Amino acid sequence: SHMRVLFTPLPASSHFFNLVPLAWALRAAGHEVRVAICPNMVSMVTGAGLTAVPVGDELDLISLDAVEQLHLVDDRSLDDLMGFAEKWQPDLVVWDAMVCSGPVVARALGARHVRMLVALDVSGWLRSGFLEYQESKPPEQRVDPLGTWLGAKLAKFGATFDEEIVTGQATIDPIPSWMRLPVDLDYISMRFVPYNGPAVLPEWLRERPTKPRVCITRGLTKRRLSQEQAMVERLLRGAARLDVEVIATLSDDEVELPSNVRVHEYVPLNELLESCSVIIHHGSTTTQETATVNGVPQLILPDESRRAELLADRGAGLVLDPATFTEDDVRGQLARLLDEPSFAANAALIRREIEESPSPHDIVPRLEKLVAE
Amino acid sequence: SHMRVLFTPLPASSHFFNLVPLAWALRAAGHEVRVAICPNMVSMVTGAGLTAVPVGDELDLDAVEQLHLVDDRSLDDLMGFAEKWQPDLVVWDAMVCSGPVVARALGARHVRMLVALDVSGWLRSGFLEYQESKPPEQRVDPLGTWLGAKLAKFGATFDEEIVTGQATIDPIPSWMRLPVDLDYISMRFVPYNGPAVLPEWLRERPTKPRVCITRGLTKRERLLRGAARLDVEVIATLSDDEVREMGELPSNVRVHEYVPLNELLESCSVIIHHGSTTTQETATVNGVPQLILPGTFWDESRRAELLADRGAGLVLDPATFTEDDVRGQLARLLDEPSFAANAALIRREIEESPSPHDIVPRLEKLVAE
Repeated sequence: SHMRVLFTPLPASSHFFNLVPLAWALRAAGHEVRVAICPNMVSMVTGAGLTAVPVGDELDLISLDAVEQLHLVDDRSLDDLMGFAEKWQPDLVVWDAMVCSGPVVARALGARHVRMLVALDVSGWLRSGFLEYQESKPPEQRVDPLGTWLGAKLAKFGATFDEEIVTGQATIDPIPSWMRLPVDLDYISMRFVPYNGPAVLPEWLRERPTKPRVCITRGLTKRRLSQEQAMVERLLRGAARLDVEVIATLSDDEVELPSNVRVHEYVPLNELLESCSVIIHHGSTTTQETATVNGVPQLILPDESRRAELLADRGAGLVLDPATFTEDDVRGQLARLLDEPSFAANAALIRREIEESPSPHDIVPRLEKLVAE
Repeated sequence: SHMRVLFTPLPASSHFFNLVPLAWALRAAGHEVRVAICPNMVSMVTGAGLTAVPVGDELDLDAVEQLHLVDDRSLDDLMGFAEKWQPDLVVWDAMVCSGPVVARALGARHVRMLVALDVSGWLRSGFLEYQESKPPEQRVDPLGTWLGAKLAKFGATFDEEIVTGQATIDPIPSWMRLPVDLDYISMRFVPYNGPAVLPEWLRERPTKPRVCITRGLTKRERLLRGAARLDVEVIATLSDDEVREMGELPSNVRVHEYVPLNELLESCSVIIHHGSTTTQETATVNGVPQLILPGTFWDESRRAELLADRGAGLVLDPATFTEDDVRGQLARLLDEPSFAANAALIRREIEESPSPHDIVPRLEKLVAE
């Protein structure tokens, strides 16, 4: 190997999946890559071909000082992580923007660390306001609740607070440039490469569809909880009203369905989207990014609002209000998305833009440079 | 450059695991990657984070047609998927003929991948030279005829490249390579050994040399006991692989059903195994001296023998091996700084070979040619 690399994701499909191609990029380059995950998510990490380091107590993040657990910075988990990081001595920590696990350990060890976004850098942008506010107050007044909080976690291991602990020494950004919230940081642009969990191509997904194909879905994390409810029934019936094949992802639950609807518990999303003409979703980053990367016009029922808006602004999608929309709304917008050639044309442009930003493969030498400096 | 790439592995964990890092390298570079596999093994593919394409009938290892995925069932299935998907590139495990036949029929580029020493290619060049030296009416090609027939069903003709690829990716260290004249692409072996979870026992630093003993790889007689009992004669901790009753294991043998091999090997002083590629390579890149009881069913002895020639391992002839042999040879691997020093040199040479990441533009260019 050359580097030892430790990822600290948030234990949630959507977050984890977003890091997988970068982690495989590093591994493909001969780096050793390990993923720290709570012990009950281990088989999600292992299901992506990555090596898991179980750390801390079981954590059902979906059901959830409880603030500490969600940021992975509770004694049990942090001490456990740090026990492993001390023996393994990684050179680089790539940490998911919503945990403080990774940067705390990194700074404690003197490792380099990089933040990865899954969504718009809301954190970064809030923190930007805060620092701007702070700068103009008198020195004696420059309080920093986050700073001093992280300072205490850091002291437990004999290290000090730094701004980097909040926003990383760099931030890898998989959302397209032109959506980026305006904040002054070292962003590394990275092409989104879809990973959606275990993917088997069933025979039927081998053929060109014979009728326009519409995918209706919501992010894997968003589906685990998850009256009322009737919104999906409305989307489904709304979309059925056109001469299209409708593929929908649902739990065991219902219902009697239009003859042109097909319901599955799971599909391989990226591979389905290659054959779809429209996707309808609730604005999870990964379903959105997977559609965008396949250049597939979107109907979004909402940072999801903002990402949905931004995408409509470039005419690649349309939005509907999750709390006021009617079957007929669904019908009409779907029709626009299918009939007006511009929508697909714009989506094709955004796709080409993305296809031209550096891949995970191209980010590896930048990370290597960062560790070697 | 945005390619569609199809992998067609032999459906066996040794062979497939050998392709995983290159497959991910391609996907990490933004290419679309799919792996055709027989239905009973889609799980091994998806468990490596890769997209599986179930093709053909259940297979468990015509007869030779099945072994090489070139029975109608497989071929037809693959071909019907490939016809529609139109891959730009097919990477194929050296023991299979599905990938190249299919690539040739669609006009896709294709590249063959070794998992062992290129015995096929060595044989084939022998055959081509003996053929070249015969008068023309005598230059018969059983293998060529037999493939030519399979290409026929799809309207394509035979080429030598159906036998040895347009290029061959070689992950075995190149100093071991059989002398044969082909366009080999050297590639750094990057270990993948199935689902890997760091267990608590691996958290503790070793208190004396760890010696790992694994049934040469997932493949899968009580010569295994000859092996365990004899390494216990040294002050070493064995980590050995299985559940099984054969009596009293000495106290220093620690039994574990599952180990994560790569991670295990980072704290081992010695590994004892049956010579399989995945195991020998994973140890080689971790720089662990090796004691090998090769069989068997291919190039294990030549590989084992080549490690021993560079002084990075010792071999034992099974059938005739004794418990005193194992203790003597093992004691040699632990006491002579030689073996670790040579294992370190060979490891460090492997680290200068282009990684799967480095090979990507090389394949992108091949497709673009």
